[PDB]
This record gives sequence, structure tokens and C-alpha cells, in this order.
Amino acid sequence: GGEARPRTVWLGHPEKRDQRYPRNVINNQKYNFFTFLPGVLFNQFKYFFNLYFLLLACSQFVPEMRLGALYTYWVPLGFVLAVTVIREAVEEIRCYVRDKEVNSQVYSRLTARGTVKVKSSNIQVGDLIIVEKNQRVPADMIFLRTSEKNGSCFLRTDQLDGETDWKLRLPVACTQRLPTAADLLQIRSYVYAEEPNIDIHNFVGTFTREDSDPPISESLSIENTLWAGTVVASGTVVGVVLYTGRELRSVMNTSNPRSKIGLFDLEVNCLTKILFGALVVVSLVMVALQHFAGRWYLQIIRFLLLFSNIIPISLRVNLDMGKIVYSWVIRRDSKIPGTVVRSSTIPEQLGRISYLLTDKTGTLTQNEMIFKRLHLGTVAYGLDSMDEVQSHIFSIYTQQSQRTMSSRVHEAVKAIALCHNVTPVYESNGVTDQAEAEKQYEDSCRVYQASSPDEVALVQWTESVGLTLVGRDQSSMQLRTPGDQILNFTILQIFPFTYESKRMGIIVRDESTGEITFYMKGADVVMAGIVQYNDWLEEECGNMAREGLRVLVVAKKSLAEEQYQDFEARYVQAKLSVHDRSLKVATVIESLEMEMELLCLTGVEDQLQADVRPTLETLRNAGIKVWMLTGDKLETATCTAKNAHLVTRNQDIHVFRLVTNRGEAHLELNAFRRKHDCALVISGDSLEVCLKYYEYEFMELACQCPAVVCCRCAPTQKAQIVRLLQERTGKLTCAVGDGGNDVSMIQESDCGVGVEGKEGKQASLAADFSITQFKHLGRLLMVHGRNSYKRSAALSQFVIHRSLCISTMQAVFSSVFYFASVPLYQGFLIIGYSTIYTMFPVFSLVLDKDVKSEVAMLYPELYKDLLKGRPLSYKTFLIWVLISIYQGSTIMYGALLLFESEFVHIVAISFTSLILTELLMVALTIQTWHWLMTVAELLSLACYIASLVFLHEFIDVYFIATLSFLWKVSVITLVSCLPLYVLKYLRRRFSPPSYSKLTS
Ligand SMILES: [Mg+2]
Repeated sequence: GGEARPRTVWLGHPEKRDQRYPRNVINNQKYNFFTFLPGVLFNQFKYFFNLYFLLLACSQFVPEMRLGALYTYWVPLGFVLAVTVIREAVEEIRCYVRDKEVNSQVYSRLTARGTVKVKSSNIQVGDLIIVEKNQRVPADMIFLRTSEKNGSCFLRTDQLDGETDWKLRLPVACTQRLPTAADLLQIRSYVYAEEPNIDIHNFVGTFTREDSDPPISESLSIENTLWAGTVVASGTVVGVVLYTGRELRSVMNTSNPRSKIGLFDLEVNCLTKILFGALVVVSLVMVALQHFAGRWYLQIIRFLLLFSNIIPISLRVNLDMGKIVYSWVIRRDSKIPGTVVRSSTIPEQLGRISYLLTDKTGTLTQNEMIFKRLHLGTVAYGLDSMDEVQSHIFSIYTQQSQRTMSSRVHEAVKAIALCHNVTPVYESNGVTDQAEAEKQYEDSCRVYQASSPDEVALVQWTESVGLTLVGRDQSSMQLRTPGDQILNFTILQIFPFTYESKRMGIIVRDESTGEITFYMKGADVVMAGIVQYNDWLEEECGNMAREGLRVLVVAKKSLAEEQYQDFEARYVQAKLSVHDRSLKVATVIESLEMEMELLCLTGVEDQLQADVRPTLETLRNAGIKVWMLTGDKLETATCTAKNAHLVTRNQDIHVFRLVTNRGEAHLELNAFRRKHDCALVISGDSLEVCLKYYEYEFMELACQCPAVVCCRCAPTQKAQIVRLLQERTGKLTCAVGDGGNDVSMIQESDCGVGVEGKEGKQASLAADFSITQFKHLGRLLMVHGRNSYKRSAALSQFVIHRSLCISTMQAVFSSVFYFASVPLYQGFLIIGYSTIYTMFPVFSLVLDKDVKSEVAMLYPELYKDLLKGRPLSYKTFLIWVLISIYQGSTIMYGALLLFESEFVHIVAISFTSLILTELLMVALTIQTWHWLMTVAELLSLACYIASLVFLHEFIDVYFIATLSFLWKVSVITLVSCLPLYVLKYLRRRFSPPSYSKLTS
């Protein structure tokens, strides 16, 4: 991993290299065979609460500190180590199997003796790889040759940069003109490529041909590249591989997989630190009552060993079992089918999410644009009134051979059918060959191709209404009428869309009539003054924009012949001149853009995924702030944000202007600060300046917005936003995405959720949790995350309370017997209470729910209570500490008072009291009873009875079987469980929880 260097890549010669290149393998594994065991062990024992029981078990190797048999502390430790190793290994094997599917995709490779199939993982730098239509590009390549006659290809890059526009790509000019694809190996040529980097949108390189009579050299840009993760829209392309594996542009925009620890586990770690300090103090006090007799330091260590008992190990065992249960429940849920849990150790993170950072393309939307509204001023046609438009077109073209509303509809539809840059592409379907279909205009074989998906949606709608674009060229268009006739239009001038002009125009001549028409189409901001005076463009454009529609204004100018020649002369003259050609050309173009007849407004929607709006409403009502981070353009992002109700219909939107330096950023931040309840829409270029100079101020202003949209955001910028939110808020973040540009922020977040993309899987493979639909997020957070958090809290508090009750009982036991370090419990009792005695009543707890799932979904305000840290805090910890001390004191001192023999049977008395006490605990803590709770408690009681009968070392069964013993132990337990009844009464009434009464 040294300095990246530029490379010379010979075409078809992977061996002609001066460096070993990485294998073309995508890897999401945290470890390999060598680092697995050290990595897992260090990630476990670098925290205090694992090293705690490690050292407790290790100190038993010293006989002076020995409190019993060696296995008493190593059978539970062996169980813990086996569980963690097996869990990590299973996760690693699942990751490997899931990466094998992407790495084993098959491609064709150009070889000297013919094309040879190659797996994606065996592709080397210098290979000539063939990628078919709708197939993912497996490695970074230079476009060399395409089978399509136009000598170009379209790429879908939404998995690479989240952009909905299709990218036009051009092959190397020399290689495209070769007679055959086999000629690539017959020429001496190489590509001089730059060093690998994270720049997805810029490439510098040179193509050289050496065997040519004149030395052929050609400059390369991003227009000649096919990066891995892009999809070929049409035709089979041939490329030469430049980068593979970890040097891929998409891979270099990702970080290494890391082990994530939840915030709940860190809180339990802090609790264990506090408990250890407290027990250290207690041991210092307890050996002081010995008057430091003998080896006082050995006494300190022995008392620390006794008072810890099962505090760290039982916590670990029960928390691990609970996390297994939570992941099992999530994976089996049929209301969020297909959910995959990769990070099984952090399901409680989903219960405490404050910021949701979401992707746009492919995550909120289906990446399928559709025509929605045709507005003609007096009449507007929606999805339910398209038969009216079809009837108008049909009547026009029927009465043609055998103003009115039909004429206006026809004018609008023809303008939509003509003013675009969409090309029909015909492909053979077996029955009809492409040449046959391209001449007969076969409907089933036709596909519409353009850079803009909005234009493709418009052309598809126009076909569905009666006018079909059936052929195109650089100088001609063909339309098919409902009477099956063909109308030919000569394209005289074309004014392609630019993101600066925000409009597109075309001049055509109708060969049937000879009339010359100038059509223009663009945004309302630039087309409000280009069209003639009206009274509805602004209002209806605003209404359509408020619904989340992409609005275009379509205008028309009928040109006389002399006018067209006069314009054409000046346009040619301005084009020929090289002295500021752009400005003169622009002036000549806008010489025509005036007093244009307004035809219609068009509305195209980027279709959201199912139940996106209710899910966003639920997340907002749960107290979660949602930010949209997208690589797509500003207009599309704003339209989708309004469509998905990320921004409320009446909400103010402040679009951050482009800033380039410190002063501009300061001025615009002030301008935004002067606003209230305003959503922020900012671009990545201005966001870069703001985070460079005013990170604190920008973060403080953005965290008080109702919603934030970051468009044209690079993967590193998304990760930076996630990291900055974590740093400056101290709260948890969830990143949701579907593409490779979302991997960095998914890894950066406290809880990564990856949506399974249509044409990519990297985000799902790299995420902690994988879902198939964005709507599953609502249930995954409100039900499973909330239950995981609350169950883990109750689990951990119960385990700590039991351990501290045992500790207080041991303290009283030692005090009774001259403050000696004699264990109260030893042998199988310690092992059982560490592992098996504890798993049953707390499995009963991991089955518990405070409310039903439907109630949790219906009332998201239950989530905001968890966002306050209510389930576990220092408050509840202190109350449980006091309760444990009270119960241990009550049990020990009641045994002292009631049993005539002081402490000879104290082990049996305390064991029976603890058994009945935990039965009363589980009976009084559970809120929604489950039959498996009864089964588990029956199993626990069976285990307790089996231990009582078979443990003759410290239990005398014939002493237990006595009415005197029975009533004494019953009274002790009833007195000890007073705080249980107090807490149960406070929960039942006189302080009702908010989750119970809200239903009715
Ligand atoms: Mg995406």
C-alpha cells in the first residue's frame, strides 16, 4: 500500500506489466484465515467487561487466590469463547459465500484463439473483456469497441454515483474502426492511465498505437471509461481493464469492514467499571475490619474475587444469548421478509436512532420515471384522464382523412413527441430480426434510449397516447399516427439541453406540409419569459412542483421560410467565428426564443418505493431527523424530497447558492440563519467549502433544520456528514442506501442499513442490516430495535441485581465468620448461576414485550421515550443496586433470626430463598406473558430441584423437606420481595406507563 503510480497497460497482454496487480475480488470480510482468531480475541478482550472475567478466571491459576476448582471459572469462560468464536466464524463464512456470488459472475474475454469465458474474480489488468447489455461492468475499463452502429454506448451509473441520468460513452476512435474485434489483439497498442484514485467523474489517460504507419495517439477522458459497478444499457461493448480489486474506483470509495460495538454494550461496560471500583472499595473496607491481619494484599484480591462472583461472565452469556434471539426474531419476521442480519451483536442500536441519513436514487425511488400530468391551461389530464387525450389524437387523425380542444391536445402531444434527444433502438427478438424490425417499426422490438429518463418517460407516454416515435437520425424523425401512417420530420437545428440553460430546443420541417417549427422545452424559471403572456404558467407550475413533479414548459414558434434562412445565416456565421463562439452562438439562439406560443405543462414523477411517505411520517413522529444524501442533481433531489414528503407542502426551502471561498460561505450561512423552519438544500461543492471553513456553524444550523438535502454528494462527503453528526451531536446515526456510493456512510454509521439494489448489491453486502424495501425500516426500528433495546436493558439489570444480591449475602456471610474470605457459594452453584440458572428467567425476559407490534407501529411516540435513554440509566441502576442490597440483607438476616441454627444450613436456606425470589421476580417483572415463559420457568424449577437433590456437598434435602423450613423460607422471601410489589404497583397504577393507555 505505497504511493499510487501511473501504469502502462498493453491491450491483451496482462503479463506485460512491471508490477503485481491486486486480484479483481470484492471483499466485505473483516478478517482472513490469519487474522481471524487474533482479531476476534482482541476485539473481545480490549474492553474492560470481557478482560474482567478473563482475569478473574486467570487468577485461579494461583492457589493463594484460588476459591475452588479450576473449572468453576473456565467452563463458563470456555463456553463464552466458543460462542463468540463460532458466531464470528459463521458471520465470516456467510460474508464469504455472499461475496462469491458477485465475484463469480461470468464474462467473455478476447483471446488470440477466440473468445473465452472468464469469472469476474479472474479478470486481470490488460484483459479485453466483453460486457453484454444490462450486465454489470466487472472492472474499470477503457471503452474500445461497440457493436452498435452509432459507435457509442449508454451507461447506468446509479450504483456508482446515484445519478439517474444515463451517461453517453464513446470508444477509442482507432479501435472502433477496426474490421473485427479480433483485430485488437493484432495491433500493438497500450493505454497510459493515471494512478488509481477516488475520482469517479474524472479520468486522464492516453491511448497509443505503435504498429500504425503514423504513430497514433489519443487523449482519454471519463467519456471513454466504463467503471466497475456501472451497467451497459445497450449493445455488447469491448474494453481493456485498467484497475482491478481494491484499486477500483468504486472500491477505493469504500473503507475497510470493521467490528461495530453498540452504545448499549458500552454503557454496560461502564456499569461494570463502576461495579468493579465499588467492589474494590468494599474489599478495602472488609479487609480493614480484619485489621489487615496477615497478607492484607492477598485478602484484598480474595475479597475482590468473592464479591465479583458472576458479574461479568453472566452478563456476557445472557447478553450474547439475547442478541442471538433478537437476530433470530428479525430474520423470521414475515412482515419484513428478506431482512438479513450481518452484525448480530448490535440489534439494540436500532432502538436509539436520532438521525436517519438516507439515499435517494434506488432507496426512496424505484428509478422508474413516469408521465403524470399534462396541463393545457384550461384542462389538466392526469393518469385517470389519458383516454381523453387518446380520443382527441384519434379523432384528429381519423378526421384528417375522413381552436378546438382536440387541436390543442394534438399540438402539445406532437411537441412532446418531437422536442427531445430520444432515439428508438430496435433489437432482434428471434422471430423478427433487428433489420426486419427496424424497417417495419416493430413495437415489441423497440426500446427508447436517451441521457434523460424524463424524456424517455415523455416519449413512452406519447406512444401510449397515439403518436409513436419510430425512427430517428441526426437529420430526420419519424412519427406513427393512430391511422398507422408515418410522418417524416427533417431536423434542421438542434439545441441540446445544458444544465446552465436548463432548456432544450429543436427546429424541424414537416415534409407533409413544408412548415418549419421551432420547439422549445425547459424549466419554468427560464421559460416564463420566453413564451407569450399568459395567466396560468406560474400558478400551475407551482401547483405541479408542490406535488413532487418534474415540470417542463413546452413552447412552439411557427417559422416562415425566410425567417428560418435569416436565422440560419447568422447562426452559421456565429458558429464559424472562433472569437467567443459560445457567446455569439447563445445570442443568435436567444434571438429566436421570444413570444413563443405556450402549448402545455408536463409533469413527470420519479416513482417512490412502496409506502415511502408513511414510513417517513412514522420516522418523523418517532423523533428521528431524516436527511437525504444523494449523488444526483439538485432539481431531481428537490422534486423527490417534495414527492416523498421529506419536505412538508407548506415548508420553506432554502437552496444554498454556489459558494467558492470563505466569505461567500459565511454570507450564505448568515442568509440561512436568518430563516426559521426552513429546509436546507445544499450541493456537494458548497458543502465542501462550508465543512472546510465553518464546520461547527454549518452543523449547528443544519441540525436545527426540519430537513436537510445534500445533492451531488460524493461517497466521502456522505461518510463525512455521518461522522460529523456523530461527533457534534453525540447521538446515533443510521445510514440507508442501495448503491456502492452509500457503502462508506453505511460503514461510518452506528447502524448501517443496506437496501438491496436492482442492479447492485454492495450496499447490502457491506451493511449491518440488509432489507429489500425502504418501508421495512419503519418496522425494523419501531418493533425490533425497540424490543431489542428494552429486552437487553431488562436482561442486564436483572443479571446485575442477582449478582449484587449474591454479593451482599456473601458479605454478611463473611461478617458472621470473622470477616474471612470463605466463599458462600462454590462448585456447581457458581457455574450454574453464571450460566444455566440465569439463562431461563432471562430468556423469559428476552421474550417480553411492553406493547404489541401494531401499537408500536401506530404510536411512534413510544420511540422518543427510548431516545431519552430511559430503559437503562444511572437512575434505574441505582434503584436496582439498592433493591439487591436490601434483598441480600433481608435473606441473610432473616435466616439468622428465624433459623435456630445460625449458619450451618445457610447455603441451602439462601439457595431456596433465591429460587423463590427469582420466581417472584419473573412473575412480577413480565408485562406481556408468553407461554414459552411458563415453559422456561418450569425448566428452571426442574433444574433447581435437580441441583438440590444431587448436590449433597452443601445441600441437605432432608433438612429442606420440613414444614418449619418451608414456612421460614416463605416468610423470608415474602419480606425480601417487598420492593418487587412496590415497583409492580407503581407500574400497574398511580404512575401508569405512557405506552399502555394510549391505545384506548
Ligand atoms: Mg443509491
